[PDB]
Amino acid sequence: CPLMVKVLDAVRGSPAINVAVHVFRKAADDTWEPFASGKTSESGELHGLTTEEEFVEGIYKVEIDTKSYWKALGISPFHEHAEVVFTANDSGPRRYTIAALLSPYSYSTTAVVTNP
Amino acid sequence: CPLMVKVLDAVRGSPAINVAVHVFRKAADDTWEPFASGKTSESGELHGLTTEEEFVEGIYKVEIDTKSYWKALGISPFHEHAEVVFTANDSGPRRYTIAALLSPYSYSTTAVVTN
Amino acid sequence: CPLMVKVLDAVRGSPAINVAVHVFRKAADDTWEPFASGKTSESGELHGLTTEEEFVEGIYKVEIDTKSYWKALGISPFHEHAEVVFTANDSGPRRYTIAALLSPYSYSTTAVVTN
Amino acid sequence: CPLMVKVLDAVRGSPAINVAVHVFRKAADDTWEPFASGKTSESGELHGLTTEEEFVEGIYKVEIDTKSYWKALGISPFHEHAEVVFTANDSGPRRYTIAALLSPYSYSTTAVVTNP
Ligand SMILES: Oc1c(I)cc(-c2nc3cccc(Cl)c3o2)cc1I
Ligand SMILES: Oc1c(I)cc(-c2nc3cccc(Cl)c3o2)cc1I
Repeated sequence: CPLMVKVLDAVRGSPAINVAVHVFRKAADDTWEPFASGKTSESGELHGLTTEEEFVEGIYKVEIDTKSYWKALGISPFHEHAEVVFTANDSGPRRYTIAALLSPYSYSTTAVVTNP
Repeated sequence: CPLMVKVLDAVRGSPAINVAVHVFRKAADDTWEPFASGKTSESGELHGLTTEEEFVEGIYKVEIDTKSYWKALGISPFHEHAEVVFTANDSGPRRYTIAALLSPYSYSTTAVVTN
Repeated sequence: CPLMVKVLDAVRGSPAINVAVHVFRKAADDTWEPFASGKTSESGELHGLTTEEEFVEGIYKVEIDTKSYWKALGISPFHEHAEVVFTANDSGPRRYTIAALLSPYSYSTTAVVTN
Repeated sequence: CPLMVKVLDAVRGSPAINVAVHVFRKAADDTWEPFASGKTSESGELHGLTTEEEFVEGIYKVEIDTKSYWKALGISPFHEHAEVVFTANDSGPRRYTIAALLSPYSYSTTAVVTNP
């Protein structure tokens, strides 16, 4: 699995479950093309977005639908979404974990990048 | 001043100076139109981006050019930029400060919304 | 003013007001001796804790009473407090700002060290 | 496993390996008593600190030796350590993950708390 996402909730001290995530890849014509999407599991994790073959070099955007998450919990949050934009596989194939820690008016994100 | 940005460096423990910041407002066709930009000051702050009259309700995006900042420091970054996207609302407090704390492979952002 | 503290609330998007803050300096016997304290202001800031003459090199601890803050808001917190422990050094910049961004089950802290 | 720690490095985008961690429990006499210690693995994780039987209610301090970590990487960091202090098992037994994301002049921490 070369691209996985993990989302945590800093209010409840839990995984952030059922969070929608959309991944896009920047095209030759400089638009964002749909790449993959899914929702986080009970563990806050989203696996199985892509494959090593399909996940070629490029600029990727991971959009995490944080606003829907908070509204379902009764909270009107600040952000529309959290977006993580990065170049992938520029130094050969890597495995990427995109982590995000959510609060109503804040988020933090980090990457864990490993060499297969 | 209804919209301020503050950028800090978690590696050096300092303001993040000379970081380019672009603000966009979402148009009716759902594209992003340029709205304001500047470079952070010696204190990591960017003031004067807009005015109360111009900063009407809507969806805005603040894009912070983190990659160029790290590159200037000789350090390999992960992200192309940090994007903060939010709705401006007239119901709440009048002043938005968008703060970002930068590391090469990570950033944290918060909003401080006051009167 | 060589030591400032700023505390922000990641739930409300605001300064964290009326948060108790205690500073301690590590003694030769390795116990913590009280040094300064106060409550954050309406802007989430606490100034005037010490002076340049008093703030000599050594190990200091800044304890932020996060639990009482959340309790006052009716929200169950995880931590008893947030502790920031560091060495003050004369070689570097003169002004330390300890910033903390608070959530019920999480906090982030950074140092901004300037002239 | 009722108490585990995970440490990540926000400079390198990797686990924080070989990080020393000391856990203390507040005694009846209000001192900090040693409870358990270990080091993070290649995955940035520390498991096996304690057992469900031993991990009774109390106030616990997890001290993560961040300064040694950064100095080994050639960096002179701000903090002496990162300390996470919390009451455990007050609403019955729980499993706790203490996560920390490290930078030279900053850290973030969160808890993931689950009911067995
Ligand atoms: O004036 C200030 C403002 I506004 C914000 C910060 C701040 N400290 C942070 C620590 C972690 C994450 C984030 Cl976003 C943070 O923002 C500090 C100062 I000084
Ligand atoms: O398995 C994981 C666990 I548990 C925690 C995180 C985590 N990502 C963070 C980003 C910012 C701040 C903090 Cl404390 C974070 O904690 C990541 C993974 I992968």
